[PDB]
Amino acid sequence: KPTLKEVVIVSATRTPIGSFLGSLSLLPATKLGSIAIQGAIEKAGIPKEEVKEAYMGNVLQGGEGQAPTRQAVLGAGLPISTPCTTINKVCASGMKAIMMASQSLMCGHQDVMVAGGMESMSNVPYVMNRGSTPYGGVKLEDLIVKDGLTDVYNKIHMGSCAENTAKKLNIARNEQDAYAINSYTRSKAAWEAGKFGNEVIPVTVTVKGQPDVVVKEDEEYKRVDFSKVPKLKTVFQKENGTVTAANASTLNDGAAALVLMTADAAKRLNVTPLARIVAFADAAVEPIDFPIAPVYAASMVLKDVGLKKEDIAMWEVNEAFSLVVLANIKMLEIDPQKVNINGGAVSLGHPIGMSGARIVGHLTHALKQGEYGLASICNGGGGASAMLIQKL
Amino acid sequence: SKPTLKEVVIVSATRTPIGSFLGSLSLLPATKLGSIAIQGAIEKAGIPKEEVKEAYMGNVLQGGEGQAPTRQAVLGAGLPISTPCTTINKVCASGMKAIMMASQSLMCGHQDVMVAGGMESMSNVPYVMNRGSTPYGGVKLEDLIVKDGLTDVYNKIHMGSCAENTAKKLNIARNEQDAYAINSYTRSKAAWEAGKFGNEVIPVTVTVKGQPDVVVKEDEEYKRVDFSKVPKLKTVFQKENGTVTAANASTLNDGAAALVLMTADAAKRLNVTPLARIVAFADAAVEPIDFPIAPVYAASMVLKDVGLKKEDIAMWEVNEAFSLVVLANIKMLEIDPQKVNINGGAVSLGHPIGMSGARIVGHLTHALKQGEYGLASICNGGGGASAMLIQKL
Amino acid sequence: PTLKEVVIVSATRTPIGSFLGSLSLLPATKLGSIAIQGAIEKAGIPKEEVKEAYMGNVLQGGEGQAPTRQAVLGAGLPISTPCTTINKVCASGMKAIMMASQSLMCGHQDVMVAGGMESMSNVPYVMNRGSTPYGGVKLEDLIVKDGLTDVYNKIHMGSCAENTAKKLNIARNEQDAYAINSYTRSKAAWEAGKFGNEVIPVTVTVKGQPDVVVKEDEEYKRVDFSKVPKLKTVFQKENGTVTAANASTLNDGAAALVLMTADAAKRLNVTPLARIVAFADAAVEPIDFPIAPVYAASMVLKDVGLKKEDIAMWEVNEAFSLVVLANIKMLEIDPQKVNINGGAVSLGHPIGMSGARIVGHLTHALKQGEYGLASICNGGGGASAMLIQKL
Amino acid sequence: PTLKEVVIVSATRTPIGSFLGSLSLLPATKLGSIAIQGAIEKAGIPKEEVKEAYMGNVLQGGEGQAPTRQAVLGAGLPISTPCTTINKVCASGMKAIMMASQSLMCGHQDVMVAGGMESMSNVPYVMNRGSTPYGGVKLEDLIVKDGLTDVYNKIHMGSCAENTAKKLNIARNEQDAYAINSYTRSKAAWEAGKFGNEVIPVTVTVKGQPDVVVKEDEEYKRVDFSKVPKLKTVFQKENGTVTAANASTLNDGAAALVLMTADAAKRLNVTPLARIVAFADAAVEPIDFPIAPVYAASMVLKDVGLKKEDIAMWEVNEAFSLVVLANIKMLEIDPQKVNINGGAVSLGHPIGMSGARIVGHLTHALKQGEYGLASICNGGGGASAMLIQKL
Ligand SMILES: [Cl-]
Ligand SMILES: [Cl-]
Ligand SMILES: [Cl-]
Ligand SMILES: [Cl-]
Ligand SMILES: [K+]
Ligand SMILES: [K+]
Ligand SMILES: [K+]
Ligand SMILES: [K+]
Repeated sequence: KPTLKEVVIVSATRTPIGSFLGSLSLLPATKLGSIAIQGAIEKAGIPKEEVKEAYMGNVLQGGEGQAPTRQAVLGAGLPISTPCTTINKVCASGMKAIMMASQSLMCGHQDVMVAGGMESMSNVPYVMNRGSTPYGGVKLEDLIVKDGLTDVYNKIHMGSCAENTAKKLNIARNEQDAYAINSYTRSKAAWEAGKFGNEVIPVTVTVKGQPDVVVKEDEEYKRVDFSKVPKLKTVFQKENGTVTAANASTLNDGAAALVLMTADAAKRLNVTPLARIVAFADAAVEPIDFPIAPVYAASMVLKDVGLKKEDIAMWEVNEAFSLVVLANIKMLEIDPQKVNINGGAVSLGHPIGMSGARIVGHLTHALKQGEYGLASICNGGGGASAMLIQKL
Repeated sequence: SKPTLKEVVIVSATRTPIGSFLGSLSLLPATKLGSIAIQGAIEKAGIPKEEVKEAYMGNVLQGGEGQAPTRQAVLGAGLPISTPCTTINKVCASGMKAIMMASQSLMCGHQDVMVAGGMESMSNVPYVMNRGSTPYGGVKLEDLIVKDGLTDVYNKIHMGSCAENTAKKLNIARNEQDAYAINSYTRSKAAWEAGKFGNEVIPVTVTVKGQPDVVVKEDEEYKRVDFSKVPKLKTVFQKENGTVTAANASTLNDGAAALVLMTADAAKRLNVTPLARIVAFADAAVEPIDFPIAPVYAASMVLKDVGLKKEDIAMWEVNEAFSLVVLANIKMLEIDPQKVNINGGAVSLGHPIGMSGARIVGHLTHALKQGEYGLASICNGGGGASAMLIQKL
Repeated sequence: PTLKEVVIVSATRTPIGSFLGSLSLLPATKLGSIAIQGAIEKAGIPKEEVKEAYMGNVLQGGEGQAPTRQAVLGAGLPISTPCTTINKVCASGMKAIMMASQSLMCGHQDVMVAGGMESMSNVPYVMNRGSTPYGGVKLEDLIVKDGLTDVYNKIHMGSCAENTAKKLNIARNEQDAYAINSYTRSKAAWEAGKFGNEVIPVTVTVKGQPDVVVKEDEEYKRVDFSKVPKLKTVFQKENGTVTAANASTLNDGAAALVLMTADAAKRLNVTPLARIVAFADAAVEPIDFPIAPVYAASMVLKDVGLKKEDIAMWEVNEAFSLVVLANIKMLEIDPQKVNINGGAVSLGHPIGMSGARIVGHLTHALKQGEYGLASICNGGGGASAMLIQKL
Repeated sequence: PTLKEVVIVSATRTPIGSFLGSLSLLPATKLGSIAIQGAIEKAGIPKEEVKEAYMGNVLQGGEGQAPTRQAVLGAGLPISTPCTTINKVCASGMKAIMMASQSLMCGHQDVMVAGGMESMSNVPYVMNRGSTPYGGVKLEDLIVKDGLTDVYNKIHMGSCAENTAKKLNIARNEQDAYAINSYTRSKAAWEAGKFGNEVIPVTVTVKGQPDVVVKEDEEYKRVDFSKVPKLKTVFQKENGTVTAANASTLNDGAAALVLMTADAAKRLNVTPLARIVAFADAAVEPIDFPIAPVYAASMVLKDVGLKKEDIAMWEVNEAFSLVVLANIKMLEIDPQKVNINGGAVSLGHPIGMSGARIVGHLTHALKQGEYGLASICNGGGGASAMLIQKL
């Protein structure tokens, strides 16, 4: 069995998450990426020159220009000698980036890296095929819908795949609506309690001839009306539906970044690590059955390390849909009071390439010394990633 | 202290033919070419499809391909639904970077068998229109090949225009570039007529309803040349004192490559004969405009890491993004030209950008003799390069 | 003053090209210049004698500012020539001649050019001004949107024809027989050289290519009679009657006439071809456009006290085979006197041009003393008609 | 038969809305229906008496089949009403009234509606038919391509205007003073209730929100006199004079007039507002469009045998402040008689409508027996002019 370098997280920072066409919509994903990368190096207390390589998750790259990760990195003022790779595992991209960076560090191939995710759904373009215009016209397709939200094999929206799981596991509209209100409640309380003080950095939006706007908290959690929640119409299934706009995640803009290093490099640089990356895994199922893939990924991680579900102090199961979280709670049989305790994607929003990084960053700050955190995240195609960390 | 890692071997390397832009393979999406190459490689390796645990594919222009390009390629090759997939974008270096990242996973003992490679259908890359309000006076529809593929962000100019900068700096003139180009076409033709791609390339059946089937069995781009016209062509990337032409630059193309990678232990367990050993690899980056020299630094890093000398390398694959790039690498490293790009390269064979990094590694795997060392390097937009060293078993 | 008598001095046209075919490289305005220059030449007058110009042109999007001004200046007419572009859909080319005649009748001008032009090959697609809707953006075809869709009923012109086929009991086999007869007559007239004075050749010039001379209508050769009764009914899948073969096609072309008062014709000593006797517009319920030409033609006959039997030649624009059969059925006229040298089903239908072409064709084909009546339906339920007498 | 006398019985218009402003949810044809129905109600005649309709409309792309027919049927006029859409660029609304007057004069109809309509807010973008070129393409704005760019010089109308500014020595400060004058006259006319009989209100209804009643022109309030001299000369960088403030703006609106023969007005017991005396078109070098209205007006005066002093009020369309000043200078007329209640620079310029608006304004503002002269330049180097006398 290989003898590997130990991998630690020294910082984890993110921009606030902006609403679709909302507060951060004038900023390209690469600029949000630059902001999170700069913030994370500042918080790590290290020279920018120490960062050897960068990986960033980013699902909808069309129209962002050549090499998005290179743009974010050079935009953050890191050396032109820094190699860059952009990662796409759909909704899992931000986590898979951290995983792959960890593997490089484990091998001794680099001693310090930046890893995370970025997405500007506000700036995702429409496409027109190459070739000749057909008589009678054409619809130009929305890349959010075509590349981001539509299952290739079933030719249906992610939300309609979720209805499939709602059926099999008997997870009703009222249960999903209750989970959703719970998420919005938890997000608000966390923000009010100042729980994001270290994690989130403000972004100043500048427009020539107009006043500056400082965006210092997540935009999405205030965009709800609890009285309307149970009256909303089910968009992805008109007949016997359970998923709505309120209980599903939303379209958003944001970036997150982590400074990762070997335990050795943390010592050399006289920095105090926050958590240790212990294990991680990918699992896959039938594409339509993506909501349950995180069950299997999580069990793999637990089994690999020889821990039991009860050993986990804090769970982050990405809230792609309220259904997804409930499906995981049911199948794993874990205590819901330990799941997504400070809100999640249903109320905070889902910039798809960054969510995987955000949830790992959140565990890092929220866990108490010695406690174990497990983050898992489903993705388009029938996949999931999961990661176990231990607070230091 | 250095970690103790698993040994990684190449068990098979397989590719589609490379088709010209809007040419013989243009009806097929990148993901389908991926599925063909992936199935090719599995079959050639003689293992059951269920043995492959995970897949990484390079793919630069993913717009309009649909959700999860790599997952599409993998499921379309009939691999299990249990197989995790990730799509890699290091621009021109993507196909090699996929192999490198897969290798690191194997080294860590996180997987025992994986497929890695690259795929690109430049014929099928779309145009984009921005979200929002239509601006008075007009709306632009940008070409994603130009916008995401070939334009340097920082300098706001084409790759070939950046290339002119290195041509200038190292005094590499039009004639040498043209000579290299003709050399590339010559080698390609020779190799194809000699049957040197007999175990490397698998043929493609193109089916159209009503139409007779087309069987594409060889690379398309190398026949598209006229040596007498080469010196006459205009330098399309710079008005004053140009050297880069369509003839001596790589072309836009479609194709896919896939490699089956495993640990030494897994190759024993499955009773397969490994082709090559993956020894070392590196990434380097310089000023974005200076991308032609990045492979020099990456190659040096690899040699220095393994403690080998340039003279120890039996065969070099320096990606022929531009004739210029190969010449500059030959110059700075002072290696023997007769050992470089022996059976052609991207100037004559084509450059489906996400595929090329995987192709050249796959080529060394088949070309090297028992015990020989091969080094492959590749520049990428933004100022980067990847390099890989292998040894034939 | 008293109303002036109006004469046709010349009438000229380009060949009609197929959709994306022989003339597709030329904009409508350029075809217009070609027709206008040819008509002035045939008239035997200086370009400076032309006082004002009206051209029909339905699909003007993307043609640039003032299409008729472009056609006129492109033909080398004086910068002092006022220009107006006319849109009465399919009736545009005839309506331009009617309005110009009215100006001449008033003594407001003495010599004018009038006609029509269309390049359906070059009609663009449109995108709405505003915010791109989530989920996709629709690019509509102006041919379909402005040219061929009825506003009120939300159906294609071909579906309106199906509606008349139902009401008047005009079957598929009857429409197919008419169409084959149109193709047959077009070919016979070309072979007999009957367009030698009407049509002028067009030279298509491409940088680094050899010149191509287009000398004859393209559309009429594009047919297979054995396949006609097998074609799908595209506007109505169940129990349909209208097909691509028996409907008119999308096309490119221009036509132009030189019109004068009787006084100016005498002053300039030209030999007039025909006198303009009378003209009229009629309109009916939008879906019923195929029958509007019946009322328009009846109006002109009544106005001058002539009976249907007094007419030597009828030009009833062949928008669909259905339209001509409906007109013959309602008017009870001799089919052997209708569209004798083919029409739009086999020659094509550049919509803004056809109304002018059919008037011009009568001017060449009628024998001295004979009356010709031209009528043409238009989208929205309209029709125009004109009666001329050969001099 | 002798020429018939033509009278204006009513003249009505919508408010003019700003680009993407108060009326931007309404299609041009809907504004046309509103103005047409208003004009007929004001005339006090049965709607069935209206025999035919012509409407000016420059930017017809994407409005659907037969825009005039849509306006007409949408106003509830009979389906027996023939319809034609007129395009003489900026002159279209006047040219429609002129052409309709010619039909009446000939005795071809006894009652017509004529006017103009434009919704610049709803003008689309175009993409060429064919295969997309490697490297991408710019979808063109039809307002720019078809409305405002001179074909021959390949520059904006605003840049063509600079040529005349240079030639006649009309400086920036003088153009700015004229512009401020127009805004001032517009406000004062609105405050004095001068449009009470001319303008009808429009109610804009949206599902799930309250009605908005648009009762006055929107444009003249969008100004700050202190900023007028600080604006950039956007049509010519060096030695420029034309700005966004001293040029007309992009707007939405429609206007319609009811026209009759004197005999028809007698038969229907209608008291007409004004008599149409004479009209003319002139044309010069396309770049020199601002001076064409001088020649068109002189033609009309010379035709009728009036001197400039005989004219009580002038409407010279304010396409640019530059145009009005060039006209005042060349004709040597009292500026206090010119565009008395504002004009296009401050009220806006829905291009197909303005030529009709200015004739309708004279019809209301003139005192009994007084002569008014309206003139309007158009892209391509044209102008139309019309003389009326108040009854
Ligand atoms: Cl996956
Ligand atoms: Cl890089
Ligand atoms: Cl009509
Ligand atoms: Cl004109
Ligand atoms: K929600
Ligand atoms: K080449
Ligand atoms: K046909
Ligand atoms: K203004």
